[PDB]
Amino acid sequence: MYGLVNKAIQDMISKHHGEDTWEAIKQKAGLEDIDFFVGMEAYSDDVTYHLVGAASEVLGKPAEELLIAFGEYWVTYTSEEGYGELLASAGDSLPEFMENLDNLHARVGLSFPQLRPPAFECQHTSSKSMELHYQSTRCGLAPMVLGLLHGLGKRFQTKVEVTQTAFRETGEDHDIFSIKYE
Ligand SMILES: O=C(O)CCCCN(CCc1ccccc1OCc1ccc(CCc2ccccc2)cc1)Cc1ccc(C(=O)O)cc1
Repeated sequence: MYGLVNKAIQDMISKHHGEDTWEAIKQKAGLEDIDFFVGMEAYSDDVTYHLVGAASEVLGKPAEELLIAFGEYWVTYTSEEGYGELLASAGDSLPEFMENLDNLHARVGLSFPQLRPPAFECQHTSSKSMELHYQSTRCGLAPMVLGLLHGLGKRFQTKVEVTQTAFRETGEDHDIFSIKYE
């Protein structure tokens, strides 16, 4: 993924657990060679996976737990590192934000040609609920989506419940979430 993702992981871990832990996690992933991540440079996804994998081992938490937390961090981090207005441009509510997400990524992609954005499809079951279909070129990031959604709830001062109803790992086509929200 683009380096901003890896920069955000670094930032999250460094801030919550200190530099020495991050330096240890960086070493285990086998990325001691990389002196800093370049935010607008495309990396192999394995770099992200290896950082999550190594942080799971070093912190003694599951990777998925870390994905949830990172998903929550991402929404705040990007608002502060040059993406606040773009985020604002996608709306003042969770359902609106999700409807706008495919277009928000179209904007990013002009800038960044190797972007592999996920596809989202909303189906509004009420004015307080929706089912969300999540489709991706990447495997195992559903837990991050769960965090992202909870990041958005926090951003819009909204109570959000998210449950995954279908997983790519029970054989299903794509991930599907059920969402209820204030
Ligand atoms: O892949 C999967 O399954 C999904 C993994 C989730 C990754 N994630 C989900 C976005 C998202 C989802 C839900 C809610 C809020 C969200 O945040 C909105 C938002 C804000 C800011 C930016 C700046 C991007 C940028 C990238 C590079 C340079 C500058 C700017 C992007 C998006 C974004 C992402 C997608 C593809 C790539 C890539 O392909 O690398 C890298 C990152």
